[PDB]
Amino acid sequence: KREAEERRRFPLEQRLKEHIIGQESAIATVGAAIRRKENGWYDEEHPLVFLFLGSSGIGKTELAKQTAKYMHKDAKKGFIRLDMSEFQERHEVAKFIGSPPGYVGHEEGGQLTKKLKQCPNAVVLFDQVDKAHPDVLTIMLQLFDEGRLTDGKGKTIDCKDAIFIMTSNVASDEIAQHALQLRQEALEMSRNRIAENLGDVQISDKITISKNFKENVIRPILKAHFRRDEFLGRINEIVYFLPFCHSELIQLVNKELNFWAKRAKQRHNITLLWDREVADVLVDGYNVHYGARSIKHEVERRVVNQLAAAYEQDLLPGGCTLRITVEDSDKQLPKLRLEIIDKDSKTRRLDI
Amino acid sequence: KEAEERRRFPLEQRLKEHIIGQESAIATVGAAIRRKENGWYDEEHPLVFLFLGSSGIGKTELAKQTAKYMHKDAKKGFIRLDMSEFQERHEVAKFIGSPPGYVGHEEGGQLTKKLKQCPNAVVLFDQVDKAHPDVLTIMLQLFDEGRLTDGKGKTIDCKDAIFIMTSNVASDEIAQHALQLRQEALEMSRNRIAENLGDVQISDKITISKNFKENVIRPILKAHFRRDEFLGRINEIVYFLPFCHSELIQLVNKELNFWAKRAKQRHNITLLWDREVADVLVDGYNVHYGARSIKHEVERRVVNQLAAAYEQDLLPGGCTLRITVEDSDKLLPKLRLEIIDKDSKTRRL
Amino acid sequence: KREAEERRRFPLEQRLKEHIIGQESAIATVGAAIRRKENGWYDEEHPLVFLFLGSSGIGKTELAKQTAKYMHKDAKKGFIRLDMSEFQERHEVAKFIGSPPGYVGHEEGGQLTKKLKQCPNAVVLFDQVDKAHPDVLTIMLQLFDEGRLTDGKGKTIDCKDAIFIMTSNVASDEIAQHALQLRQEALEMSRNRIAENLGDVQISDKITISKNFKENVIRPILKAHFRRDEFLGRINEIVYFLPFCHSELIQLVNKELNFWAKRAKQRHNITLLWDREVADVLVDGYNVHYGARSIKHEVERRVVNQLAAAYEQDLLPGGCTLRITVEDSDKLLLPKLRLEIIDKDSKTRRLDI
Ligand SMILES: Nc1ncnc2c1ncn2[C@@H]1O[C@H](COP(=O)(O)OP(=O)(O)OP(=O)(O)O)[C@@H](O)[C@H]1O
Ligand SMILES: Nc1ncnc2c1ncn2[C@@H]1O[C@H](COP(=O)(O)OP(=O)(O)OP(=O)(O)O)[C@@H](O)[C@H]1O
Ligand SMILES: Nc1ncnc2c1ncn2[C@@H]1O[C@H](COP(=O)(O)OP(=O)(O)OP(=O)(O)O)[C@@H](O)[C@H]1O
Ligand SMILES: [Mg+2]
Ligand SMILES: [Mg+2]
Ligand SMILES: [Mg+2]
Repeated sequence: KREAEERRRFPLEQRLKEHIIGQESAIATVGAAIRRKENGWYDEEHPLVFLFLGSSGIGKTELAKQTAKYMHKDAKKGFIRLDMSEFQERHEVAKFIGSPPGYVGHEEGGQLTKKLKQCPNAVVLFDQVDKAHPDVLTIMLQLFDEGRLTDGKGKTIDCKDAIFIMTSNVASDEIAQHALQLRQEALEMSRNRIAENLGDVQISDKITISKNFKENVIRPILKAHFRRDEFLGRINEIVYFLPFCHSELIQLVNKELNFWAKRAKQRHNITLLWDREVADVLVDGYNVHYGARSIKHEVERRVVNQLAAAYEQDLLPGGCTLRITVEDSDKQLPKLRLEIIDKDSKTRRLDI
Repeated sequence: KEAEERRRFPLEQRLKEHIIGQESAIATVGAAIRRKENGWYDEEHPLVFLFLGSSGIGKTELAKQTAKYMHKDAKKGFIRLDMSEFQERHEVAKFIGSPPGYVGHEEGGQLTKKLKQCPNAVVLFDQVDKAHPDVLTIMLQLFDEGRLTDGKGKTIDCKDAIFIMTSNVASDEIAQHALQLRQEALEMSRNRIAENLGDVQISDKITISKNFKENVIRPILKAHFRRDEFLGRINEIVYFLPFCHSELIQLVNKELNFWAKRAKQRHNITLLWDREVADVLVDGYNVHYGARSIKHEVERRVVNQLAAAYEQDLLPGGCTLRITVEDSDKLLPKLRLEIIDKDSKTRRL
Repeated sequence: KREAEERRRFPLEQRLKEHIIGQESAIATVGAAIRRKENGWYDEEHPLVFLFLGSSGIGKTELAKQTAKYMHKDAKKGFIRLDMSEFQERHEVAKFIGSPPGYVGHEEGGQLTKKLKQCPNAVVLFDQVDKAHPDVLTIMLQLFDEGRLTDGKGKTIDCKDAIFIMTSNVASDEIAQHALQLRQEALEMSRNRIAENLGDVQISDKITISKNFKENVIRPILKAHFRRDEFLGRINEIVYFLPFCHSELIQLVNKELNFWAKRAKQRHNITLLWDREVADVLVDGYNVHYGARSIKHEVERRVVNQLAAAYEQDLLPGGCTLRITVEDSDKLLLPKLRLEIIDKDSKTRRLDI
């Protein structure tokens, strides 16, 4: 009975927003799909299958990780990551099932069926399914249609309540092109709205995928790649993803510096402060093609190197406060510098 | 709810902001794209254009600006293939890849991959004159139904694509008949002015007659492309008229505006020019080579000595320049640059 | 019994004459061969092979598409349309039968053989067979002989019940010239019978191609192009297509204007109406060499562009009706047609574009 109050007081959409920012249309559709599971309007005879498409770096595995953290407490037993990049050969179906009878290796058992029987409510993610050979997809079509497995010993494993996600990268640049095209049309009409001063109607930058772009472009490509129409017809949910916008990327820079300041405060009580020009230069030091990995390890390289060289020669006492500021030589146009806030509010420089 | 943009700033304005003197061609392609975007065009067959004109008249840039209008500065929506590579019969393999059992089979076809990644992409076949006629034979399916089949047997879809082919066939004939029609129009306007009923002159564009389109140009089109099938699949055969003097002035003004914009962005130097410099730059116009004949002649009378000025440090930042005609060469021909200083003093460079 | 009843109440000729207009000898000969196939009056060990010869933009590809749509309601599976422009070189035979064992596409198999393996009663349309290399055409020797084909994995396939239709424009100019000459001769004889007061005989314009023109002109150019006097032997019929006359082109103009009226009504509730001068101005600028395709483009720029523009400035509300009217100032009789709104009180209002 308490699960209803925990659901209403703590909706998952806010928490999935607060872990991963951006992809608000994707967050909304996975929130609607998960909400249409537990309130009694669902299919028990079909396992819930999520098919996560999108580009790189922007976040699919972490989003599904937070989904499994939401539905299951433990991230070990209820959270299984099968790497379909490993399975690229015909006999790897044995790793799905087991050895044939009359042959050795049958005594070890089947790994996936043991994972699904030991943890029936677990969340299983398939990473890099594009390189999987077609026959392991066929042994997955057995689960994808029926949800029941038989191993070489003959034992029966039911997998309905388990939650299945496949993360793929087919037509990532294509969905990126449709997102960028609809965003370009939105920008070109929004500049007309600014010119006509039409501020009465609220403007949302939660731009979603168009309805007729996905059937014109993406569906014949997926029919050519997956080779089965029944695979594309049997899917419970397909979630498409979009490249990050401009202000959301500034929020991402703020988010990365936010956990870096949180880690400094938790380890040695250090409070960081940042400027908008630092965020501008970091967005300049970002790569669109592989997403937020660029901004994550760029913030890891830029600011953490300077505080690490400060800690190596003990220029960072605990309990003080730091500011990061673009250097005045590079503020014309990039080198950034650290400044210590004194009790007299004097900006101490560094000589490392 | 983008149709309001189509009400406020159509294709004709965007093309006339980049392409001048081709108002008939702009009107034709704008009407066809307007018919396509309003849901008023059959989606069974793709829209096919064939631009015929003299060189340097703006056919390739009209195709490029058309692609910019559709896909908004996106690299994928503009599939450009130069057909000048496709001079032999086996070059068709470059479209579709090799058959099974052959080298390059797993790579697949190039145009097929580019049209699979974007089916509504604008495909520009540059220089369809320059390809072999048997290479154009593969265009029959792709223009009739947008149905191209791969090396591996997969079939792509091009039902909503826009194909634009540039050519130089009958360029001498088109240019000669256009200048002859402008000449007789000028003569008949002057003759009607002799009784003071000739201020109408003509329309802005020369209406190329259907009799001239069928009895003259079409035999050369049939003779070079060797096939009435390929000409039948072409939805709009769009003719480009050569420039007359009024838009030659505007064209020289556009080039000089670009070279004034090359400064002031990184040197803070302005460039100002009179009308007689525009007259003596229109004077060096070659009919055979088109606007490109102007485009690399303008610097020959404007920028090169200006380049020498940048080698002689005669242009600091903040100068005010003026290109005028030489007094001794007023034959009409060299030009000379001057700097006007803040106390209204002219210094000849 | 039920299929015989269905063929009795409406033959193939009525359905395809609805879908394709003109070409009466072509549809008659094709429907006769199909009727021989359907009623069990044919040698089952030989597949039925057609070569569609005629001008461009006449309807050969459309007629064979309509025939394959008549055979199966599912035209995705039982209609194998292979385009011969991909097959301009000899090694493109590897697209048909697949690669030999030991090469990159061997496990994929032959592309034609797998589609014929899915269904062996399919209509295979070899589009533009003039364009393929003749050594590629040498594989249709064993396709047309006993209806068998060997895959790259050694598994032969049977195609005894399949129907193979090729289309080409070999001798397009000769067929069009001879058909125009025969039309001129028939019109001369008709006006002579009018001048001789002979009009009691119903002489329809079903012009037939003589055997002497087939054997004198079409056969040497066919043997010069296909370069083998054994490929043409296995072709069961040479179906002949003719350029349109005036009334057929008028019916084509009315057909496409009916199509645009149907689209306007079913998408935006717009009723269209036109006069006979509309058909005259949509037939006058006709090119024979582009056939029906030329007529289509004449409907496209003269009328449909004005419809799209008049939609763009928002002059076409739901339920309104338009009349297409020839221009008075071009009564030049490229002209122009005007769109006139008819209101509730049957008044004519010209619309500005
Ligand atoms: N939008 C984001 N917000 C916050 N952190 C992010 C974001 N994107 C990536 N990260 C961080 O970077 C890591 C990258 O993992 P993530 O699952 O987000 O990437 P991905 O795009 O799914 O990866 P891959 O392309 O390899 O499938 C995350 O674990 C997280 O720490
Ligand atoms: N309408 C125009 N008027 C004047 N100059 C133009 C116009 N369009 C383009 N130009 C300029 O002239 C150059 C030549 O144009 P473009 O490359 O389109 O050639 P073209 O007319 O298609 O001829 P060709 O087919 O022989 O290449 C362009 O690079 C541009 O700088
Ligand atoms: N006789 C006709 N009756 C009705 N529609 C026709 C006719 N001929 C052509 N069409 C229309 O024009 C299109 C072109 O026809 P189709 O491709 O069959 O012509 P074709 O003469 O066989 O072609 P090709 O140029 O390859 O020889 C058809 O799909 C149809 O829409
Ligand atoms: Mg990931
Ligand atoms: Mg060019
Ligand atoms: Mg055809």
